[PDB]
Amino acid sequence: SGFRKMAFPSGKVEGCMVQVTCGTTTLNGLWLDDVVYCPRHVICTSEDMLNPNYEDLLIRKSNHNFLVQAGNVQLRVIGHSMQNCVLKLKVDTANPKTPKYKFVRIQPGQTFSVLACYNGSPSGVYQCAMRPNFTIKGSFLNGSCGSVGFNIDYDCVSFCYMHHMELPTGVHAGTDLEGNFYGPFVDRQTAQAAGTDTTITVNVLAWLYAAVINGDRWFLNRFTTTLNDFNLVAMKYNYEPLTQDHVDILGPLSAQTGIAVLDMCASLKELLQNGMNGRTILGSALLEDEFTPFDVVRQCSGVTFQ
Amino acid sequence: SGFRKMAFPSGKVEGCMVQVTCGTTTLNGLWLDDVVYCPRHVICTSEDMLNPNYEDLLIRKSNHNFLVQAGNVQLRVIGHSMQNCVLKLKVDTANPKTPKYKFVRIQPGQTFSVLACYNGSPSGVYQCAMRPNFTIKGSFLNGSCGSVGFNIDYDCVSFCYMHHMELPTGVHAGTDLEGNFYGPFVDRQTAQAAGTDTTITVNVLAWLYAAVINGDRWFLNRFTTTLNDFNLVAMKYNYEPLTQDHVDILGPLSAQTGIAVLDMCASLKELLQNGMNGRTILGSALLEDEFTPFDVVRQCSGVTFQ
Ligand SMILES: *CC(=O)[C@H](C[C@@H]1CCNC1=O)NC(=O)[C@H](CC1CCCCC1)NC(=O)[C@@H](NC(=O)OCc1ccccc1)[C@@H](C)OC(C)(C)C
Ligand SMILES: *CC(=O)[C@H](C[C@@H]1CCNC1=O)NC(=O)[C@H](CC1CCCCC1)NC(=O)[C@@H](NC(=O)OCc1ccccc1)[C@@H](C)OC(C)(C)C
Repeated sequence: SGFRKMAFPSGKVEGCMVQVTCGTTTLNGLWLDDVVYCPRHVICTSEDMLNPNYEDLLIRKSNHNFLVQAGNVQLRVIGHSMQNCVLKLKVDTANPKTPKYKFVRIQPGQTFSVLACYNGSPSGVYQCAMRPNFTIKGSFLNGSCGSVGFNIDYDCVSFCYMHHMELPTGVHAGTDLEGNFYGPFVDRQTAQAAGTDTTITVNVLAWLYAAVINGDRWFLNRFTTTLNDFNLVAMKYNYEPLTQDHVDILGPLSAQTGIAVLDMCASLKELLQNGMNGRTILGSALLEDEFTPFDVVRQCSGVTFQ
Repeated sequence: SGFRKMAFPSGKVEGCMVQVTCGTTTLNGLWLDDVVYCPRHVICTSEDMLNPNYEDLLIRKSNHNFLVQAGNVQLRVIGHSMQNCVLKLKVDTANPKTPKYKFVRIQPGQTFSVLACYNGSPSGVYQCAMRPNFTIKGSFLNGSCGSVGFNIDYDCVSFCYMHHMELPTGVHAGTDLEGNFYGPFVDRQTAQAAGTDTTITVNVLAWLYAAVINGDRWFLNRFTTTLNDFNLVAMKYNYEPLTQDHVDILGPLSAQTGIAVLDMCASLKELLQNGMNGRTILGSALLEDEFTPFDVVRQCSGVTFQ
């Protein structure tokens, strides 16, 4: 029993974090085999951030311009290349702590753990979702760029996020591990803004199932609804449209609790129309949307990693 | 910017988790140097749980009755002893991954990270507080006992919790790493209940300071209050009394934001008396009480560990 915003164990990723210094700029890097991945704006100076041409900035650098430190050990850079907005520093030593891993670009709505890091040293771990507007609501200070987001499946670390910048509303923007930003953002310090966000409907529904699995039924009702009539109310409350795909994904949770997906939708509709009336669900007074259907099954059933 | 319920990086503790099997009972253990710590009820059978005498149960066991597995490696038990409600299995191999560590018994109100584990394999990490009634609101399934709670200071892991049982309200009870339960609970399956809980006042105040550090001021007011007049309203809303000690602890946060502690108390009083009126604080529609003053400073300033 109980339900918490749970992150994956972070040890496999802690063994990969390093410090990268070039010029006056220091940030975090990810050391896998003999390559260190980090944000390309590490080559920018205090006047290079307004509108840089990174190809032209990179051709002017030598390998010895990059200081890479793993613990109290200098790593030696023997090559470099730019891929999109990430820089790849080839070093002469393979990381002995390299886990099994993949690079994956996730869809909005999916969740991951963030290992926040400063100067190559892990600071803390928390769970995030990619919002529909391709920002993440993180917790990041100066010097956190290069920290990564990840999922773990059995023994394999699927890296999905590298942190780059903060936007004026206090939300955060970054790339996949191949240097492609999530969303329309670019790595220069010109005016950019998040864009309007929406609530991740399928996730709110998964979390209502988590509540039922854990003992709450107070929000259920005897009604049902059709997908279209649901989506009509969802649109009004700035919720994402629920697709037939989302319905099928909620299949296992529906079958374990015996509440049909559209019946749970009728419950959400009533919660949206009437509020929660001073009641809470799983310790929350808001409809929570940063648990996927997979997250709920994982935590309400006990899946481990090795 | 941003504020998240952040756990400590869990790698140092993942390297210590093991599986302990005796009879038909399997749970998690903590391997530090050449000792494995685990809950003593691992020696209980399906009819030993009603009212066991553990001393009498333990004298009847031999070393070879205990199967300890670290990864795919059998560890050999060469001795055993009971300390309060924890069993200490001396094994012939020191754990090479033993971090620097301490065993500490924490006060109600303090927070820690929990590495939830099944069969010696980490499942996830989340942040918890010791509630005033000496339970924790965890996320735990069958087979999670022996999972530990911890804090990290620089390089040192301060272990403070080992999980033992769930209580009928869905909250959780366990011991410090020397086998002493938090609260009045005992490790047998007779009727026990949590006892009424209260809100951790000093922590709610620390979290209001986190909100101000991060940009919100909407809940502030021009009023002040005295400690006694505050505590008079706090008592009505089932809040813990705020002591002069709590006031001093909130000193750094008060000085960094320029809001006197008693002025922030006057703000909390108004929030308690009037509710939040459909507004949120740091993404929450409830007054959050599982961040200590230390937690806020750590996350709003960037303290790392190595
Ligand atoms: C890499 C890092 O460690 C930091 C981490 C951020 C600082 C505070 N929280 C963070 O997540 N990243 C930066 O400071 C980053 C620097 C690079 C250098 C140039 C190429 C990309 C950014 N800058 C920002 O995050 C910056 N955001 C920003 O400029 O957004 C575009 C913009 C510009 C003007 C108006 C609107 C939008 C931050 C520091 O600036 C604000 C004011 C948005 C917080
Ligand atoms: C060690 C474990 O892996 C599990 C973990 C719990 C199971 C579900 N969530 C958990 O945190 N621990 C137990 O199952 C534990 C077994 C030991 C064996 C005897 C010595 C101490 C307990 N049992 C419980 O947690 C049990 N709680 C319980 O008996 O509380 C006392 C009580 C008895 C009767 C009435 C009221 C209170 C759970 C499994 O039983 C309830 C119904 C309270 C969930």
